[PDB]
Amino acid sequence: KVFGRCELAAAMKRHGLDNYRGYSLGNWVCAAKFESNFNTQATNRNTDGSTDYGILQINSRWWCNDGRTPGSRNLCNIPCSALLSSDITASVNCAKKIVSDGNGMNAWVAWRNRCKGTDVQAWIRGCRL
Ligand SMILES: [Cl-]
Ligand code: NA
Repeated sequence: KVFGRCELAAAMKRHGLDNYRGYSLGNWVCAAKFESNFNTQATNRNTDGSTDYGILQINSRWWCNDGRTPGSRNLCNIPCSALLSSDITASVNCAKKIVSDGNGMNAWVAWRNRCKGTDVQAWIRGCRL
């Protein structure tokens, strides 16, 4: 599914991401925009042979099992395919473990390069929440 901007903001707020570990809703919407273009079915292969999955491009090296990333961990205890669903629940629950691990949202390269230190409130402007 390809989410609209306000539609995704509303789904993320319902799932407890607004100000989760101090990150306002704008931060999560901006990250999803530059990571996946709001497409739950986005996949991208890394040079090390791991793969990034879903709306927040969660990496098979640490977070999910895809059966083809030898010697990787499965720290969210899910198949990577569960992260491609039109229901964002699994992506959201795994994202909360990632942002809690000590590096905050710096775990998402596109957040660090394209969202951090910008006016992120602009991403939720005009939405009914
Ligand atoms: Cl932080
Ligand atoms: Na893995």
